[PDB]
Amino acid sequence: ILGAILGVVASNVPLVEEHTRDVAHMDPHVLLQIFLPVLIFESAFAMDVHTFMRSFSQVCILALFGLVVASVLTAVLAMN
Amino acid sequence: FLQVAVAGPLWGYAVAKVTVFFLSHIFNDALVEITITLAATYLTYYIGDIWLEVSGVLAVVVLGLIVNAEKTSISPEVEVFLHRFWEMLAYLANTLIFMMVGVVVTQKALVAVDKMDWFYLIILYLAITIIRGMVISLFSPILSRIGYGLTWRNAVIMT
Amino acid sequence: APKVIVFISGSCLFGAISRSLFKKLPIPYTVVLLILGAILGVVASNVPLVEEHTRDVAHMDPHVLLQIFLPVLIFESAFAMDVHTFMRSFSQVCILALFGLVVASVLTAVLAMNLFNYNWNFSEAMMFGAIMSATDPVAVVALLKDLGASKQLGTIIEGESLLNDGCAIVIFNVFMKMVFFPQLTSTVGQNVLYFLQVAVAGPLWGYAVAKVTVFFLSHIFNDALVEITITLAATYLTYYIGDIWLEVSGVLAVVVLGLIVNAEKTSISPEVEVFLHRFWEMLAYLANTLIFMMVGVVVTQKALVAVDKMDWFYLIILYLAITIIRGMVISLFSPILSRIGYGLTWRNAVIMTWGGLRGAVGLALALVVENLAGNDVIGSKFLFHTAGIVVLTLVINATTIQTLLRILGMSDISIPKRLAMAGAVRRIHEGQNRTLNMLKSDRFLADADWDIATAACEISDPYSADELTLGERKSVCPGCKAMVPNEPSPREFADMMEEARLRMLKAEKISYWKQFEHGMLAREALRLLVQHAEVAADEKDQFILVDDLKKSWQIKGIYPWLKRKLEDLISAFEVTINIAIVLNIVPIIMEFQKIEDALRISNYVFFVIYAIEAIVKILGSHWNKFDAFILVVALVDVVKLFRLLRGLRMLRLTKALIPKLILVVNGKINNQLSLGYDVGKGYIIGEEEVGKIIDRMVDNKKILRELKHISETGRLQVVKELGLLQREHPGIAVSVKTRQAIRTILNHSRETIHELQGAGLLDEMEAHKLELTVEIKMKRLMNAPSSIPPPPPENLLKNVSWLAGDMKLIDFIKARASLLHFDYGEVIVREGDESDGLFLIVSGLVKLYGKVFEDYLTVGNVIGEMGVLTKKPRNATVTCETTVQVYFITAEDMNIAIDTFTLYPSLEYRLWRVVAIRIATPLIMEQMAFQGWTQEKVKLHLERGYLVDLAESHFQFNIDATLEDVILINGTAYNAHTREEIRSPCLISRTVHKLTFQYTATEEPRLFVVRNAEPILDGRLDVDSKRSLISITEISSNMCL
Amino acid sequence: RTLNMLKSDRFLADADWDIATAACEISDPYSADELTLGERKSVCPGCKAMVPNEPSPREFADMMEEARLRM
Amino acid sequence: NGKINNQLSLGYDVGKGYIIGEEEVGKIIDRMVDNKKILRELKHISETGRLQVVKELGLLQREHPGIAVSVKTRQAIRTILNHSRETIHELQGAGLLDEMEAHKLELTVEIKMKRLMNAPSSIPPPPPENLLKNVSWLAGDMKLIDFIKARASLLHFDY
Amino acid sequence: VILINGTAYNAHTREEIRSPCLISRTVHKLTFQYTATEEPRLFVVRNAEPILDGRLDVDSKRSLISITEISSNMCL
Ligand SMILES: Nc1ncnc2c1ncn2[C@@H]1O[C@@H]2COP(=O)(O)O[C@H]2[C@H]1O
Repeated sequence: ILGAILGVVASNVPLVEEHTRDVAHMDPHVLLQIFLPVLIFESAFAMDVHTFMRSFSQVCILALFGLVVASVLTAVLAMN
Repeated sequence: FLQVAVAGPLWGYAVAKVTVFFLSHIFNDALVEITITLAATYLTYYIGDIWLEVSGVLAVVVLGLIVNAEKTSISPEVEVFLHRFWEMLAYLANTLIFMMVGVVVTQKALVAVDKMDWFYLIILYLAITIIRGMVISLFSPILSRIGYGLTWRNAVIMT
Repeated sequence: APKVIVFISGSCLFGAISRSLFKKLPIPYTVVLLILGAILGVVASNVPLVEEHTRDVAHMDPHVLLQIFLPVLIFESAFAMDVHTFMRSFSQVCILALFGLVVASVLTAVLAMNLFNYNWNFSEAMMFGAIMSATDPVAVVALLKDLGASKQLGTIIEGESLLNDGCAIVIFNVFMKMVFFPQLTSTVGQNVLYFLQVAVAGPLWGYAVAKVTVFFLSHIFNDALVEITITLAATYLTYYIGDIWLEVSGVLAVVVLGLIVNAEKTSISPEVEVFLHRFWEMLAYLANTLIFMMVGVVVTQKALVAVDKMDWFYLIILYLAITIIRGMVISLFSPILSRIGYGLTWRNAVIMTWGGLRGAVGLALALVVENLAGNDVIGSKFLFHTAGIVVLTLVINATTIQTLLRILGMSDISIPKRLAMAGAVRRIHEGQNRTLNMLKSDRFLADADWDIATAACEISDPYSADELTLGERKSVCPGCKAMVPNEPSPREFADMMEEARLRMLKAEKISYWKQFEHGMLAREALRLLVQHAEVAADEKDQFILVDDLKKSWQIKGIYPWLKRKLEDLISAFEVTINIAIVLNIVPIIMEFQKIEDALRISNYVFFVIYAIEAIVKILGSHWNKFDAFILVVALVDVVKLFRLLRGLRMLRLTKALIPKLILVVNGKINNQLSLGYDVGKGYIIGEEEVGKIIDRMVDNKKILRELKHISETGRLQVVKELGLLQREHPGIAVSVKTRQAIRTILNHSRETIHELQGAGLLDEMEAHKLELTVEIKMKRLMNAPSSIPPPPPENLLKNVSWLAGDMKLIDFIKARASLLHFDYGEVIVREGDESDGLFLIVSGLVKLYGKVFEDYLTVGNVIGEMGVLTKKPRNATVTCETTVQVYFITAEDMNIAIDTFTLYPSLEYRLWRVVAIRIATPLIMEQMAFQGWTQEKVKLHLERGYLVDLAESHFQFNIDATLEDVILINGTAYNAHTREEIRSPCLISRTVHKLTFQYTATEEPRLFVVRNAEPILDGRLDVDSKRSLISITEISSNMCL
Repeated sequence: RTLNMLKSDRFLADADWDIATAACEISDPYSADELTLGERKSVCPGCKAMVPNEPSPREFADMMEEARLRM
Repeated sequence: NGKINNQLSLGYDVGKGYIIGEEEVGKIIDRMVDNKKILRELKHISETGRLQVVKELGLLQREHPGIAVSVKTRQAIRTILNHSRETIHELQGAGLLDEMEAHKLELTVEIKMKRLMNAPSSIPPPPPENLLKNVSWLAGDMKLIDFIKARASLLHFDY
Repeated sequence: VILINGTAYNAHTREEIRSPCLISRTVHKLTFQYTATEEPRLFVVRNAEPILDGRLDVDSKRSLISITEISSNMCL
């Protein structure tokens, strides 16, 4: 909500337009290469790995195959 | 497909073993261990995604799981520092992503939106919840016959 | 695809390799980082992919380099400082850093102009001197902290380095604006205004944002990441807004902000505090590694293409002249710097001269000069000379400063430190041998390879005229190792007196450390106490004097005068009119189109003339008299229209802002009085402990009597001084005593939480929840009212220990009390009068004097309890020192109250419990002194006990194994052996099987026992209305199957 | 116990103890079940219930289950 | 050998935890259990479980000798270093050692613990001559060690 | 106090210590007796016990200077 308020202020005011233009209109690859390693490494590092590996088969089959079939179903839903 | 789905985790495993071996032989300097962890994460993702043309996300997944598995190779003060440091780094990344997303949504994405698009958003939310529930319900006969089966309450909470 | 990630992560890997491989070598890792940067730069000059990466990173913008790397380095230099020792020598560090930096920059500019063949003018040479003068010693500070004493020299060096870096970047920015980026002319008044703006509004902006950051950090509970991001964003926003938006020196702002945040570390949670220390250290390490790698790459790519043998000769002469100039600066300011509280010797001057290590700050300034100069040769010469001076200073000064600290005699380990380390190593070796002998006979770990175990568990001694001094120190001790009877000599008596004084001072230091580690003392009070102890130990055969301790709680200064003046100044409607004041204020800022909407309709008709003057002050002082002056000036209601609002706003806001200044002054007096109270309590508890352990240490009776006499005179003087300090400022003393009481209760509750966690009775998550609760309570205690008003004398009767919960007894005692007012009467209690009632002190400080026991009791202490309970003539004469107000409950009323209220725990039982605790603390403290018990631990162990009801025992008592200590309070008792009934109150010897009390003339001798502390814990709940208040009632832990 | 110790201290004796007891007030975070607790309280006739008796086979089974739970 | 070392360390820790827990719960069972018949039954089943786990751990020692010797050496070094750290904290808290010197000794024992973390996981079993040298009732007396070693008799009982 | 193998008489000598067990803390004194040769061992653990004066000695090369006689039991 605060980002939306700052964005409409930047759409009105030119100095906030300068700041959010230089930052929010960023390159995609630099956005991935900066923000994805931090989030992915913290998600992997905050895990309790003993209880994760004790139920690794169930988590693996659920995440992998449920993600595949949910992506397929969402694609069919979007197309239809 | 073989290159991505195999050499992602293999590259992550290799750099994770190298990082664990490097962290095991460091004594009485915390900052070396913290910078080794940070540079190992960023170099793993960059070299995997760009130089080796492989899935760098699975490499960081495998590297983080192995480093969290071998927490005994890190000193305990460095261990609790690394926990709080990666927590605040993820907090920084989430805050920056949400602020940038709000700015670009109300600057660019909100100029082309109709009442049909809002209706599609509502039906998309309902169908996403229904699809996730159907996925968990269809995989529930498989997921029940493991060492930790799913009840209906756990399935509802996961949905 | 950003190559900056490759260069940053490669620089981190190279820094890790440099730190790991150069642990043992005396060469710093920054020099080999520069060498690796040069190798990477020539590889990039050959190979095009490394050229791509180092082109995208090392050829960076100057302003982004400053705005990224300078706040981190400056904030870590300010935050790693020990701010108490920095502010104790702030004048010397300030004059040395400021004036020595100015004169060294001037001398380096003159040297550059006269020596260098490049035709630099005075502004470019002053930029060169500003870059060269900035010193960043970290290895010197680490070596001075590691090598025992001269910690104050290390703090002087670190504070001078921080202020020198800040002022160097300030004068560098001034002369860089004079040379490169503008060339604009200005008048003398604009130059004066610019100098005033920079050198004043830098620290003022830093102070303002630091106060805002501290106020924001004080009100954050149970989220660390918010505090860490608040610190980081405050630092970066302070530097950016100061440097860019306000056009002010942002470096001094970050210096002031870091010093204030390091000063108020109590507003941060301790886990967040240690995280912030390690996090800012890591950030400064990252910034240093990146700066050194980038500097090496750009030096070997751009700065090394224009360099001659004359330039190398100029580099060598520049290094020699820089060292000579710094030595001349320290020598010329040595007469000024000697006459401070910490003067400089010649060895400290030599260490400070040779400790001028050039760091990453000057390298960053040379980088921004070289990028600002463009294709001109001045930036190349600047970068080459700065890199050469950095390399030479790092290598030569680091290695020869280790050698010079060895040579000058400042690195030798002191004899008591060597003794303590050797004793600790011997104790660790004995404990390891006992653990090894225990483990060799274990069930499981019995067939282990014990040669490898003894090789691995081999922690050794770190330390592996003096002979004559040790010979004297060994001939001064003819102790248990040498059983030769003799008689003392006057030279031998003087040596014994000196040795006894040294042992007393050493044991006082041990007591101060014991107070700190369990926690009664603060850090600064402990530092002051051990400083006074070592000062007394060093000089002139004197003990720790009362005057140097008295300098801590002398509250007088600017703050009590300000408090008195503001309290003389003073004597939701007000909130509403203050809201109206601010709502009028913001139109004045908007005023200073339709002529601004008719000047916002004449300021909303002067806000309907201040809401008809707040309905004429809701139909109503001298404050209101000048408010009526503002009223009639508003009745006059374009210079007058502009002036009236500005005169209205501050004059109306003065009444609001005065009590906030009162609260600020009360907070400053609260801090100073807290320090004074902590120093006084530490000295009193240390003197009590060292008096309880002085009979074992001191053998000669005359020296024992002299030491006991001087110790008890010092103790009585400090006790009387603290009582008068309580009498001086009542509300602030009540606030600091309330804060200390809440902190003590919360610390003991946290100890109970850790005890119940470690005993297994509570799991880890629930113990973590309770620890979160008590930590939130402690941090909310940190931000407390510092001027808590004193309780009424009626409320002091409610919160006594011998009547706390019995409301009917409270009503009876409060109804039949008598508040007397003695003024220097000294006729409270006489030596032999009959008992006529109690005396509950509600004000003032009494003085006890009787059999020779001397003490100064205060508010809360009851006088007359022994005489009233035992029906005997009183013990000691109690006098009045400052207008004591007692609560005289008469003897007949006390007898009626004892006979009346007995269905509860009886009033006689409560009074006997209070006097039993008071008479039983010094006996247990005398017996268990050598086992390592403090007075607070002894009192808390005594508080668990209960008086034995002798009706069931029928005057025959048996000592079981459950009872840990038995103390007879009032009278005699026989036993099974019945050798002699015990005449005096004392602790019962634990060998005695039974006690046989006798019926005599009516005393009924009370005995006090403390049973030792005692996993099923079955409890019963009950459901209530709304099905949310379901709670366990009958916790038993004593059930059947 | 800490409050009763601190009320009779040399220094911290005139503090405002109402504010101290208000601040040091760490409370309980948690503020068919009735029949289950009734069984769990009828299974414990312990030191708070001093009634001599003799065991029953249903009582013996309940005592065995309670002893196993306590172990 | 490292993987078997980790699994055998987990098994030894589980067995030692159960044995020490059964010893403690047998020492505190007289107060908790009032009926003598149930007390005797619980003591009997507790002692049978304790004896079975003790025999299983002895056979586990007999299975892999070098790996068991390595994990017992690691546990012994860790126990001695933990008690030395407790002695350091005791000497610090009693005031006899200042904060910087206690920090130096804590740094030394932490460096020793982290070097213990990277240890040979297949330490060979000591010879039977070396087991006579490191007993508790003859440790330092070299002449007594020589006398007992000269006049010993190594027997080879087989069931 | 734990008597390891044998008997001892009390100062009250109500009944001599029959079995190896924890000798009670209430007993003032023990009177071990000479009998058929066992010589009954009693095991005692004394409670643990700040001046700590020690003597060094300078050796060759003036680097191995170390304290030898840590005593903590001296006179003035
Ligand atoms: N050594 C002491 N310690 C604490 N309080 C004392 C001591 N001596 C006297 N008092 C107090 O001073 C009072 C003087 O008269 P009482 O003997 O009636 O009761 C006495 C106690 O309350």
